[PDB]
Amino acid sequence: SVWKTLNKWLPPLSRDKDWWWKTLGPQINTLLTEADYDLNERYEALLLLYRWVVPEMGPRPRSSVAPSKSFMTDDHSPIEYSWKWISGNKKPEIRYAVELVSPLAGSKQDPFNQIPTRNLVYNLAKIIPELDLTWFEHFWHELLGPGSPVLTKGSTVFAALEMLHGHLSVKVYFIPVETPDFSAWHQIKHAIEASGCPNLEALNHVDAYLSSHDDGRQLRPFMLAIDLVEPAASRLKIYARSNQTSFRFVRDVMTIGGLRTDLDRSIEKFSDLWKRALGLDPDTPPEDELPKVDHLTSGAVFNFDVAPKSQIPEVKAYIPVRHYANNDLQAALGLIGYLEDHGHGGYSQSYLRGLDMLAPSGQLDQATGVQTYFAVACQGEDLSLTSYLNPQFYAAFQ
Ligand SMILES: N[C@@H](Cc1c[nH]c2ccccc12)C(=O)O
Repeated sequence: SVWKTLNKWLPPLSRDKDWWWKTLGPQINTLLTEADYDLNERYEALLLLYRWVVPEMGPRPRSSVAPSKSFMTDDHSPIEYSWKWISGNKKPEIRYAVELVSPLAGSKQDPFNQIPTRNLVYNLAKIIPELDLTWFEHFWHELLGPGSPVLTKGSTVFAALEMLHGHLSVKVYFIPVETPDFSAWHQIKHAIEASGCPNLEALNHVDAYLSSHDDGRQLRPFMLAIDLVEPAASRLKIYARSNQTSFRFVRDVMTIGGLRTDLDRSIEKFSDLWKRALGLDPDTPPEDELPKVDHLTSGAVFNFDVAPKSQIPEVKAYIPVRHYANNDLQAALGLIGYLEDHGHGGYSQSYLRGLDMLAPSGQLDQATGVQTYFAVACQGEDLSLTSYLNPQFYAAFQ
């Protein structure tokens, strides 16, 4: 094991850091091994983890009570893994989002725990010269800076590392603090308009859908995600959540009220996957809402990519497995069955072994929580799928 080797020879850590090292290290190493990453990339990922992530994770879990109300996951685990299924039975892409913490979190010097993420981004920029920080600083000052603004989701920023087989990408997520006169969408839209975009036609499409369309008026934007590459090549993901959960609503959102055409085949496959992943009756009417779940992150959630060189925005929908499925094994078998039916499930067993590694001992088939979302994007006539995973440090405290 790469982690066993590194842990054997790297200098020992303090109690808290060692706990994070011996927990996150094996988890990341297992996910990367099952996805067939070469050895050097596993060493690199664990060396980065040991040097720049583990020291900034704060005190180790000691109970089921979390030290913060982090918006990363429902149980406030500050780590979320993701497993992107690549078509053609190619190797999956492993990514992980992290919200680092410091003792200053909550104080006047850092009331919303932003400094650790900024430090991580600059540290990564030192080692990765291809990283561009122009949009990082622009959106940082616009959304979280001294000029920005009561109501908070539990976090305001976090970062993600994407191991794209041979190179590393970094993403940054901003969760604006809302005030009675400055909602999250107002701040995000103003920041994008002030970012120097060549064409803002897709942003206007998203704005018109959100403001005027009956279904689009039911969505509440809350988060913005950018890529730390050249701004012409970076995506602009605008996340929005709604209380409605019927697939008729989900479908209308995927098409942005009919703006996007030629998606009938993809949406049919989406409908099948939605029902299988959630364990719904095959004849469930698309106009029926899902049974009510009352939670901060319940309902249907999406993101709109308003990227340049594309006048029509793209939509990714997230199937909230943790809130509406029966149990993790059932949702996993539905996803894997869909993949098998379309000849895209070469890494299904590897994925199941990863779930077994991540799951709290004896809970896959009786509870939810491990798989947070199944992300679905429509690519022509096929689906692009991603599994998001919560290690559940506190809800499953061992
Ligand atoms: N945990 C928050 C933010 C978040 C993390 N990963 C996500 C993936 C998709 C949508 C939102 C999220 C939520 O569920 O909303």
